[PDB]
Amino acid sequence: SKPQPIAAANWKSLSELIDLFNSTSINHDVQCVVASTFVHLAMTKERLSHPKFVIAAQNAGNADALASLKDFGVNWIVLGHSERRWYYGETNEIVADKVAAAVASGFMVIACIGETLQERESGRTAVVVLTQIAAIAKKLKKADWAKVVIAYEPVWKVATPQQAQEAHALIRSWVSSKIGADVAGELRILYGGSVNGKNARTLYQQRDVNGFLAGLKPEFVDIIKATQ
Repeated sequence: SKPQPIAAANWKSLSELIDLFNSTSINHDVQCVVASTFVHLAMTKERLSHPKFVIAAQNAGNADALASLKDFGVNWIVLGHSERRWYYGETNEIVADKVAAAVASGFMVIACIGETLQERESGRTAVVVLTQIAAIAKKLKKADWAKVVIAYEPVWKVATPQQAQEAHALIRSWVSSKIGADVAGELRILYGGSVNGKNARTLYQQRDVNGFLAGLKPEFVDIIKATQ
């Protein structure tokens, strides 16, 4: 019914955290991901050895830099996370372009979308979120969607499970309509706010939730276990 879940931790202590993740027996099917800054990438890669985990880069937008990461053995990347948009100035189209370059360079990509508090209050959740994803889809081919993962982050405190499902359902309906129902069915849509052990498990029960993009904290263990 659901595709393979993903549990991803986004860096923004570390040694002790890696030791914990390494000692953790994971008894179900789930791709774990640790996303890391450049300066911490080499340490994480040498210390993290759990075979159900992969290392991810963050925010690379240059082709040579993409090439070096691959050559170094990094195959995943996270792009378009909320602060890149609201602080750093990365427009829908800048994020779209980074996503397409990463795909052409042989990356699996977690691409982030989400609306602000004011967008949500004024009832513009759907137009904003779907405008973000349309910008990404414009630079991809259908076959590229095998390499893409979507994280929904409510930039506005956890979303109720119903609030989170509404937003996930809206995304999957647009993907099914615009890209194909085969693509929609296989796509991982991760929940990107909010998450602790307890609420994670409850959120995972929703029909259109396929995992989490969460913080690099000890509680990540519990969010991995929540993906069933």
